Amino acid sequence: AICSALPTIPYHKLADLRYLSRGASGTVSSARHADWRVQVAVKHLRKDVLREAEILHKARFSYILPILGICNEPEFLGIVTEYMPNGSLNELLHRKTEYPDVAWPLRFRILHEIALGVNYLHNMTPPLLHHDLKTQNILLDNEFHVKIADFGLSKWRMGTIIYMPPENYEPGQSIKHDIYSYAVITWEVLSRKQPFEDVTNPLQIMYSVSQGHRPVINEESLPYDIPHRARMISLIESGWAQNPDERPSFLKCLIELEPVLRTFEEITFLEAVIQLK
Amino acid sequence: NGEAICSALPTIPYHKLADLRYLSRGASGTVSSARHADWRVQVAVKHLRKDVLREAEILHKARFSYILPILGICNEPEFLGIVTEYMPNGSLNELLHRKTEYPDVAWPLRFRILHEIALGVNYLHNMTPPLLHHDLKTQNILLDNEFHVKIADFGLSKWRMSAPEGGTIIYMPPENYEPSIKHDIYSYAVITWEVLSRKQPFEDVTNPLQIMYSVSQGHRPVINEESLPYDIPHRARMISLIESGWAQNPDERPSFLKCLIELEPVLRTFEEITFLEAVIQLK
Ligand SMILES: Cc1ccc(O)cc1Nc1ccnc2ccc(S(C)(=O)=O)cc12
Ligand SMILES: Cc1ccc(O)cc1Nc1ccnc2ccc(S(C)(=O)=O)cc12
Repeated sequence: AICSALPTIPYHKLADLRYLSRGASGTVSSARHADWRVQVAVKHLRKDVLREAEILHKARFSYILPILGICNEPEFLGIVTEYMPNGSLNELLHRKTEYPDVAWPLRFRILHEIALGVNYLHNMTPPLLHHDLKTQNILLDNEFHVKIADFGLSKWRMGTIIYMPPENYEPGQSIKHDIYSYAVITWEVLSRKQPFEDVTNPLQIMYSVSQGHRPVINEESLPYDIPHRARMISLIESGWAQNPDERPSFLKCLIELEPVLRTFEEITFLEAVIQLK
Repeated sequence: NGEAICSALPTIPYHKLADLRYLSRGASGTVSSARHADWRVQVAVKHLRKDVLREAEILHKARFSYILPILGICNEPEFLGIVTEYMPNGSLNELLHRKTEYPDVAWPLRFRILHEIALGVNYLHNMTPPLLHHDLKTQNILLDNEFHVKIADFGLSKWRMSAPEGGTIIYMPPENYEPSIKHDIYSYAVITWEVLSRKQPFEDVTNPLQIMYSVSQGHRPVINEESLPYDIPHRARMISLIESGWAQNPDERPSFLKCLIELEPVLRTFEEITFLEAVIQLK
């Protein structure tokens, strides 16, 4: 019955508070800890801030954003985590002048790590379903390893709608949500395009998706030089299938990815990363 | 501890560990690599009780960026073990002395390693109550896939709240030889000397008891040109740090916090790209 408690952090211990972004679930700032001498990130606004913190603390694993502690004062309320210096997967894929080249090995490693993380969540007792996966929520650490974030909408099994399966928003309203999101993410990673960019109104997307339309798969979106192209397209297509029952579990998904990741020499990952610097 | 939020360490059935491969055998037990059948990640497992379980409780409570991360325990009539993330690059000890396999070990990496160990030990000392490692050595500093530091082996560690404490002779302060908050810093100093020189401390002496005598008198590892070449970045501020940390007097030894404060500017003199370059050089 081994237990660990989340440390409590005094606000006066957070020096150099600098703004990073404003979001639906609060504001994120970077800082340094006065005693530990490390950079941290702080997300400040209540029941919600307390909830995400408990989830990160219970869901700790190699591919989940690691929580360092909580700031629980009458004057200030925040979640403290390690700092992710390389932003989000969304920025890596779409800031093409800042990152003209993103080598395949790193793209596949990112996909593998996201699957590993969600798999772990689904394998907790009770299972945790993220339900808000998107490229903006996949953070990248100092070495470009994945840390899944934003547990605000996650549910214990007991904005943008491009990553949401049709059954969630059909009129008169799931354990197959995360895999749907993963399929859209995979498509996005392998093409560096925004899904449905050509569609100005989100309701037209929602309507198209409910009718079975999905991001386009052809040579312009997914070029023929993509390593293991057939295997990935096939994984993407089953992942976003109309019928949730036909979507694979993350175990199946990982068993498919494994042989692909074995083809890359370990040094090519390091070379892909230094090319970004 | 705040709000009373708690996290439990998962139990892992032994049969969920596939592909067991022997890695090593030491004092505290046998260490093997494996892959978790459900989680699909490589893991390391240390097997042979209240001792094994004690390390698991410490690792689980002392979770931090530079502390070996624990994933769960095996608690079965058949088997008892500690399951952690696997460290693909072994120990700092192997990096420093396996000169054929690692012909060159760039300075920025060395300094990053020194900084991370200090950050790790500093965090431990700042816990409430504080934790003291008592067995810091190069064999207990593990290196991950990108050569970042994970401090391991909390077997001889103690919370701060009569025979001498345990440890490895060469990294042990002299006042702990017979029947203290300044044990770790002494070990750190010997570690620092070892990192900058790539030499065995007290290499000349074949008899470990002679070492204990010498150290008691006042000798320390050799600080000259032969051991610490002149081309060492900040050789002076470093040699200063080594000597104050391994003082004969426990009270003339600095806290980890003060060491950090000195090391930060030194680390800021290295460009980010030089760390990645050092790592690619090792592969
Ligand atoms: C703090 C926090 C808590 C909980 C949670 O779900 C997310 C965060 N956010 C972050 C955590 C660590 N590093 C980050 C780095 C950058 C950004 S960004 C994209 O610029 O907003 C956010 C970060
Ligand atoms: C499992 C464990 C538990 C508790 C603890 O204090 C240490 C370990 N060991 C290890 C953990 C993760 N990676 C390792 C990689 C290599 C080795 S070695 C040097 O070959 O013995 C040991 C490792």
